[PDB]
Amino acid sequence: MTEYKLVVVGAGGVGKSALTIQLIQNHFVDEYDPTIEDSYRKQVVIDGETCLLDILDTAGQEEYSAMRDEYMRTGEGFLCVFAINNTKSFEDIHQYREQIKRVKDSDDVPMVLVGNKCDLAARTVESRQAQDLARSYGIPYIETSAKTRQGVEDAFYTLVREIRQH
Amino acid sequence: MTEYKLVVVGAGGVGKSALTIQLIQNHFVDEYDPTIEDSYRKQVVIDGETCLLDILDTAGQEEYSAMRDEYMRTGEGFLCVFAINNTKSFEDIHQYREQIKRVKDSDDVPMVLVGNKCDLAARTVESRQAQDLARSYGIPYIETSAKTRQGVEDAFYTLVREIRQH
Amino acid sequence: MTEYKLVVVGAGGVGKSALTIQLIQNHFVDEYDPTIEDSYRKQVVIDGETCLLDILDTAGQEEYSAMRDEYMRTGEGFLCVFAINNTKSFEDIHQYREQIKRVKDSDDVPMVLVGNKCDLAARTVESRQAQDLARSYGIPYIETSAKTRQGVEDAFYTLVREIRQH
Amino acid sequence: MTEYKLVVVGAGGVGKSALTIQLIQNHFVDEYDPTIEDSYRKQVVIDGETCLLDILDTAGQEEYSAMRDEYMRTGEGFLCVFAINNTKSFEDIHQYREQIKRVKDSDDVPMVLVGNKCDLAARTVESRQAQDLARSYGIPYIETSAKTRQGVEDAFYTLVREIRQH
Amino acid sequence: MTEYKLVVVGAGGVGKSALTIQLIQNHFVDEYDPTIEDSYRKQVVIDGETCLLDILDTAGQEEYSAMRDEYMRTGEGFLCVFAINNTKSFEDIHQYREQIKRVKDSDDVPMVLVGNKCDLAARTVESRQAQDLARSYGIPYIETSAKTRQGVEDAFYTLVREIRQH
Amino acid sequence: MTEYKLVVVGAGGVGKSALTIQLIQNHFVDEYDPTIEDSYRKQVVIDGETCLLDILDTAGQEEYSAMRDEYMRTGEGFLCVFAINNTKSFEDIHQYREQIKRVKDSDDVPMVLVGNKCDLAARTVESRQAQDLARSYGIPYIETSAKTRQGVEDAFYTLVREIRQH
Ligand SMILES: Nc1nc2c(ncn2[C@@H]2O[C@H](COP(=O)(O)OP(=O)(O)NP(=O)(O)O)[C@@H](O)[C@H]2O)c(=O)[nH]1
Ligand SMILES: Nc1nc2c(ncn2[C@@H]2O[C@H](COP(=O)(O)OP(=O)(O)NP(=O)(O)O)[C@@H](O)[C@H]2O)c(=O)[nH]1
Ligand SMILES: Nc1nc2c(ncn2[C@@H]2O[C@H](COP(=O)(O)OP(=O)(O)NP(=O)(O)O)[C@@H](O)[C@H]2O)c(=O)[nH]1
Ligand SMILES: Nc1nc2c(ncn2[C@@H]2O[C@H](COP(=O)(O)OP(=O)(O)NP(=O)(O)O)[C@@H](O)[C@H]2O)c(=O)[nH]1
Ligand SMILES: Nc1nc2c(ncn2[C@@H]2O[C@H](COP(=O)(O)OP(=O)(O)NP(=O)(O)O)[C@@H](O)[C@H]2O)c(=O)[nH]1
Ligand SMILES: Nc1nc2c(ncn2[C@@H]2O[C@H](COP(=O)(O)OP(=O)(O)NP(=O)(O)O)[C@@H](O)[C@H]2O)c(=O)[nH]1
Ligand SMILES: [Ca+2]
Ligand SMILES: [Ca+2]
Ligand SMILES: [Ca+2]
Ligand SMILES: [Ca+2]
Ligand SMILES: [Ca+2]
Ligand SMILES: [Ca+2]
Ligand SMILES: [Ca+2]
Ligand SMILES: [Ca+2]
Ligand SMILES: [Ca+2]
Ligand SMILES: [Mg+2]
Ligand SMILES: [Mg+2]
Ligand SMILES: [Mg+2]
Ligand SMILES: [Mg+2]
Ligand SMILES: [Mg+2]
Ligand SMILES: [Mg+2]
Ligand SMILES: [Mg+2]
Ligand SMILES: [Mg+2]
Ligand SMILES: [Mg+2]
Ligand SMILES: [Mg+2]
Ligand SMILES: [Mg+2]
Ligand SMILES: [Mg+2]
Repeated sequence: MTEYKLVVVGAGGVGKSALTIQLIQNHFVDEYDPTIEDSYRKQVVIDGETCLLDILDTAGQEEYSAMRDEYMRTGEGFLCVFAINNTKSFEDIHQYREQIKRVKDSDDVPMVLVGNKCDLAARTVESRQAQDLARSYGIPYIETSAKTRQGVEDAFYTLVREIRQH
Repeated sequence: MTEYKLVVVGAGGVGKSALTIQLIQNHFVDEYDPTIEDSYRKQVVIDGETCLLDILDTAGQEEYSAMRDEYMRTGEGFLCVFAINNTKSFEDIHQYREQIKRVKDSDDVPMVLVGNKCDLAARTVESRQAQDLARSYGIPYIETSAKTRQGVEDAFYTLVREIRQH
Repeated sequence: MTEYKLVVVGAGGVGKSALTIQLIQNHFVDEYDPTIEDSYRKQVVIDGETCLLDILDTAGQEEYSAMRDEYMRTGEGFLCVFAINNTKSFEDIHQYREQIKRVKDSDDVPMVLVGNKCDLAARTVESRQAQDLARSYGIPYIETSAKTRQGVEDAFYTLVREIRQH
Repeated sequence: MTEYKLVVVGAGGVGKSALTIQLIQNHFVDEYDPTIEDSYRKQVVIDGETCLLDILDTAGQEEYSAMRDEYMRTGEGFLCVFAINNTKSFEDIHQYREQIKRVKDSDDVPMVLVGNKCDLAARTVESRQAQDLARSYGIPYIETSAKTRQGVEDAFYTLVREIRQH
Repeated sequence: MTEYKLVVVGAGGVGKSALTIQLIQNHFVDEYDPTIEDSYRKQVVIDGETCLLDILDTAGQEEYSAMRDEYMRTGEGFLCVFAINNTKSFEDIHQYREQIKRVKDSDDVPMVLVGNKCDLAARTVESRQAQDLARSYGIPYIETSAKTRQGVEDAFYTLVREIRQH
Repeated sequence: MTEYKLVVVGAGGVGKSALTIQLIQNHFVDEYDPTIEDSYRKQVVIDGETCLLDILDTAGQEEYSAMRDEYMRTGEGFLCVFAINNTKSFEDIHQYREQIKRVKDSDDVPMVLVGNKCDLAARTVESRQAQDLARSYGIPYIETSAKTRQGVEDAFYTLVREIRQH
């Protein structure tokens, strides 16, 4: 059984925890409790391979972000999450990518760009803009909703498929 | 490092998930999303011993309870949870204990009786009544609030201390 | 290398130990020493797979049967043995199956029904009667002689082949 | 948990198997079935240490002795067994010790000399004669009966205590 | 058995390989063959603890230094080596420390400053100057000669003792 | 990942260490420092299989040869090395083969005969003479130079290919 260590990063409130909990526990967390550092483990079959996902759900609030770098350092692949109704969270992605490069000491780290909250209509980040950012990084862009489950499995399983290309 | 497998059982809505999430993630879940079967892992030091807790959070809703027995079978100790404002959940404890005895094939299984929601004032189960039930089973009774954290560490760590007496 | 944990159960004197010793050590035990709980381990190739058999030989005498359930609980597949010259041992099978279901908490446990001592002529259980019992359980019936080796490998290897269908 | 690999060697018929079976299974084998190569495993507490004994019961009959050296090579300590009513088996000990030295490539191998069948009265090897042989090898001499259990635990546990001095 | 991963870094020609080979193989390498990336493993008892040292001997020549950072990243403690007859190698230490901080993402990494070639008399780095540098980093300074063995065990074992304080 | 334990034996000065260091570290050791007992480990892909080579470089000088047999005992395959400009080292091979047979207690041990220093012209052992010796042992003969790298990978990888035929 193969183990994949995935790390979910991005600004406070973008839905990192809700995405992870939807994937692992199959329900939507409606309330907002800021995360420090939480981990989840689940055995799943992905493309015919039985494997063990260890998912680290990290803090996006600056106040709660103590030692986040020590956690990010352990990851094999990163979901870089912004919310499509939060322009600042999209602009912040650059800084999370720089932190990832820093903690892995590599310019070649498996990553997927995720635009979450796609069930909401106050979109300020258009798909094409995010596609362009992801293209500049050489990674896929996927839209998700932790509320409806749209794209959730695809985002996480795509990250595993990116780690496998590394 | 020693591993302890703990299983949290009890009627729907009594606060099994909220207790587990408060212990592992240090926040209170205010909303009610019924659980199927979720697991959590955390390394903690308990009485000077570094150990790994694997906590299984089980379904209390009959509808979601498919295969709960297959999960309970793996446990080394059980938190049997009722809510102090839910007389039926207290009366139900007998049936959870019988299920535990069934799946472990033993009359001697480490267990703690937990009266949760002790922050609420619509108490219908008095402390002495629960103490008496626990005494009949030869186990401790502890009151908790997942909301205020009262008793939460004590309940889980007491269960580890009971497993160590086995 | 795959490990299969096999458990041999059945009434006192039916030949559980003699079957196990013939398989593992290639000789026939002529004397009768009642078993408490013995274990055997052997690496064998079964259908091209190298694997490790752990065989638990259990007590059939009521007097020696203390804690048999604790041993049966660990098994992945069960040989349920009666002797073809012992009608009572055949009638007892029902009770061993019920115990297996109890300790595994499943109605779907890999099992093979074994009619031992087929080298003897005081047959009181006819093949068709045992075939019918096994059919009702959804399992194979195989006749063996620990004395001549007839059916011995087939019985144990069939049990492995049943575990593989589970 | 510490593992000790013990090997039992000596002439055909001296009681190697009966000693091993008495230790592991707590009964006396009255019949004589010559051994090829059999192994037994048991967890036991010896002087407060929980450990795993792997006991190899070897062939003493020349006819069955094919590849015995390949088995002896793996052992950490050896019980060198003769029978007190079989002078030839005592005279043969020299050759088993030479084989042990050969397969371990050492003149310093943990060993115990065992005079078995001490329940029988046709003694042709007197205690003092065996004590002298053991003294020349720098090892203990212990008398045993697989039939009455006299000395059986002492012989095997003494061998573990000799391995611990190595 | 505890494993310590040690990494030896410093300018080309300062004696990293000679130090490591003297420790592990007990001879002095007189010739100069520039290293790419070599590893050594040895079980040793240090202060009563049996442990496994994995020592990574890295390139100091810029030409051979491809991917050195990927190797340094794995280390638990670093020997930062300069030669006492090579002022430039001492001035270079700052840059190796910065690289270590970079690859470990920490300002608190176990390290020892080593002034090698102390058997030579063309000293251009005085002890006090190196002591001052080490003091500024909060680490020990030790002088060594790979040729005479002076200080060699002390340097490596001191690094283990620093890792144990971390 | 498969592990192969290789042991390099032969007379003092024939180039055992130089061969091993050329394979593992890709440089030529020009000086002569007699070996006691050194070990090297490297992960390599051989015929599409990722594996771990553990190479034991042994003493050829009689003075340094204490306990060489204890080291040789652990090996899965042996490189038996002589130098093509050292007739005595070739005549000595017989004795190393006898020692190998002794420590492995087998007449069937994976081995390759290696004629090293083939870059030198003072040849006193002709290829055909060594081919004949190897033929009598049922093993390959390969010529090497640790100085030029000729045959070095072939010798070690051939030994792995011989172990795989065992
Ligand atoms: N409509 C909608 N709301 C969402 C979605 N994902 C998250 N939310 C909501 O957004 C809020 C924040 O979600 P959360 O997952 O806690 O965010 P986070 O990124 O983990 N925050 P932090 O970094 O502070 O831990 C919650 O109220 C949650 O319900 C989504 O896809 N759609
Ligand atoms: N005031 C208060 N509310 C609590 C406490 N524990 C849980 N609750 C609330 O009770 C509801 C049910 O909690 P939850 O933990 O989901 O219950 P559960 O036992 O896991 N239910 P299920 O068996 O269906 O999974 C939630 O609204 C939660 O906030 C507590 O200690 N105090
Ligand atoms: N003729 C014949 N005798 C057999 C056969 N199998 C066992 N026996 C004999 O039946 C007796 C009991 O055998 P044994 O294997 O000890 O039975 P068991 O089922 O292990 N008994 P227990 O439950 O008390 O341990 C012995 O005398 C043995 O030789 C067989 O196939 N044929
Ligand atoms: N009276 C008595 N008989 C014994 C004792 N130990 C063994 N025997 C008997 O001696 C015979 C041979 O015993 P066994 O253990 O098979 O000998 P072995 O050394 O294992 N023989 P092999 O080398 O051929 O496998 C059996 O009949 C057994 O009952 C003992 O302590 N006392
Ligand atoms: N006198 C003396 N010479 C030394 C000492 N240590 C190393 N040398 C010599 O200095 C030269 C370089 O040594 P080496 O260990 O190869 O250096 P390095 O730091 O590993 N070099 P690189 O970074 O290129 O691999 C060799 O000629 C070696 O003998 C020492 O303590 N004293
Ligand atoms: N020209 C040449 N010299 C070689 C070759 N292999 C080794 N040498 C030289 O021969 C000497 C001895 O080499 P070394 O590898 O130390 O031999 P060894 O067999 O390991 N000796 P020991 O048994 O004492 O450890 C060194 O000077 C080395 O450079 C080779 O292929 N060609
Ligand atoms: Ca919800
Ligand atoms: Ca970094
Ligand atoms: Ca909350
Ligand atoms: Ca017999
Ligand atoms: Ca049961
Ligand atoms: Ca008997
Ligand atoms: Ca030998
Ligand atoms: Ca030298
Ligand atoms: Ca060189
Ligand atoms: Mg969060
Ligand atoms: Mg816009
Ligand atoms: Mg729940
Ligand atoms: Mg009341
Ligand atoms: Mg039996
Ligand atoms: Mg009838
Ligand atoms: Mg025997
Ligand atoms: Mg006499
Ligand atoms: Mg070097
Ligand atoms: Mg100066
Ligand atoms: Mg050498
Ligand atoms: Mg000639």
